[PDB]
Amino acid sequence: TIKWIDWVKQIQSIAQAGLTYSKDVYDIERFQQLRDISISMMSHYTKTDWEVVEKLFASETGYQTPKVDIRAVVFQNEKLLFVKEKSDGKWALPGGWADVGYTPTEVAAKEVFEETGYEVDHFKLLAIFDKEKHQPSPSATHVYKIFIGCEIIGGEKKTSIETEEVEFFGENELPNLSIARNTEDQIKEMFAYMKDPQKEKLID
Amino acid sequence: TIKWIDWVKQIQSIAQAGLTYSKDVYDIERFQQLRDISISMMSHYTKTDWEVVEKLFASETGYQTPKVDIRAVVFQNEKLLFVKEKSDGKWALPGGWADVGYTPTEVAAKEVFEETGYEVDHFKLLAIFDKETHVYKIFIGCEIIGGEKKTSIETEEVEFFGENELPNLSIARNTEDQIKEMFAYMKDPQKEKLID
Ligand SMILES: O=C[C@H](O)[C@H](O)[C@H](O)CO
Repeated sequence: TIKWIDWVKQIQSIAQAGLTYSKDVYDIERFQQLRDISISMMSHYTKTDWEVVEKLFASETGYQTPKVDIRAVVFQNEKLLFVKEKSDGKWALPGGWADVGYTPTEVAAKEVFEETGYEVDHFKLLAIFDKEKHQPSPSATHVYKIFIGCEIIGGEKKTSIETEEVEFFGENELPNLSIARNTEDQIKEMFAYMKDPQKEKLID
Repeated sequence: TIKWIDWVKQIQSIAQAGLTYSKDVYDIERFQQLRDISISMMSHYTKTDWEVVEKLFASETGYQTPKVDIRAVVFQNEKLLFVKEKSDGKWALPGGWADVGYTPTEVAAKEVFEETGYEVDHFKLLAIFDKETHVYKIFIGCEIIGGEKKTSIETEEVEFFGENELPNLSIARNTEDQIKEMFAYMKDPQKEKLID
C-alpha cells in the first residue's frame, strides 16, 4: 500500500536507461537530473544519506533489470539443507547474489561449497519467484530468486566465520527463517517438488 | 514541508521538455513513460505527505548481478512466433530486458502484446541460458488466448515459422541452439529443462 516507492523505482530505472542509450547531450543531462531527483526523494523519505542512497539505488550501468538471487535446494532423507548466519542468527537455503561472470549453476555450486563445505552437481531448474509479489516490506530493489536443485557428490560439512551452523530440517521442524533470504511459502513449494519432482515448475 | 510535490513537478516539467524536443523514438518513449508516472503520482496523496520508510535501505549493499533478458516461446501448431527487429532486420522471439516492477511472466505477456498484438497465458518455465555485459536469458512458454496480429514501427513483421523454414536469426536475442532447444521442448514435452 506504499505506492510512492514503486513510482520512484520506475523513475530511476528510466533515468538509467536514458543515461545508457541516449546520444542527445540535452536528453542525457535530463536523465541525470531525473536520476538525481530519484536519489533526493529516496534520501529524504527513508532518512538515509544522499550519497549512500546513490551507491545503493542509482549506481548501476546499462538497462536496469531485477537483480538475481540463487537458492540451492538440497535434500537428504527428505530433509532440506539450511545454513545459519552467525551475525543475524537466522536460517536460509545456501545461496546469495549471482556474481557477474558466473552461470546460475556455478553460483549455486560456489555458494553451497563456501557456506556448507559440500561439493554439488546434477542441477535441476526448480522455480523463479518474484521477491516483490506478496513481499512483507517495501523494497528499494527488485529481485528474481532462481531455485536450483542440486545433489551432494562430495566434500564434508564445514562452518565458517559467516556460517555458524549447517543442518538438514524436515517440513515439520523448520528453523527460524531469514524471510529476506527465503519465505515460508518458497520452502513449502520446495517440499512439494521433493514429494512430486515431475510437478510443473513455479514461475511468478 | 511536503517535499514530494515540488520534486514531482520538476519531474513533470523535465519530461514535458524531453517529450517536446527529442527526435529519437526511444528517448520520446522514455519521456512519455516519465510523464505517465508523474500523472499517476499527482492523482494520489491529495493532502498527505509520503510515508517515511526509515528501514528501506537497512540490508541493501548496492551489489550488482547479471541482467535478465526474457524470451516468450509461443507455438501455434508446431510453428514458433518470431518478430523482424527494427535494429537489424533479423528475427527473434518476442522479449527483451525484464523491467523493474514486473514478474517474469508479466514481462513475457507485455513483450508479446506490444511486439505482436497477441494476449498470452498458460506460462511454463522452459530454460535459463548463459554462455559466459553478463545476462541470464529466461525462456518462458505461453499460449495465445486473445488479441490479433499487428505490425508496428519497431516490429515490421510478425510470422510463425517451422523448424526447417527458420528465418535469418538475430543471434544476440536468440542463438540457433536456443531455438533448436525450444523445438525439442515442443516435440518432447517434459524434456529436461536446461539451466546453464
Ligand atoms: O534494449 C532495449 C532498449 O529499449 C533500446 O535499446 C533503448 O531504447 C535504447 O535505444
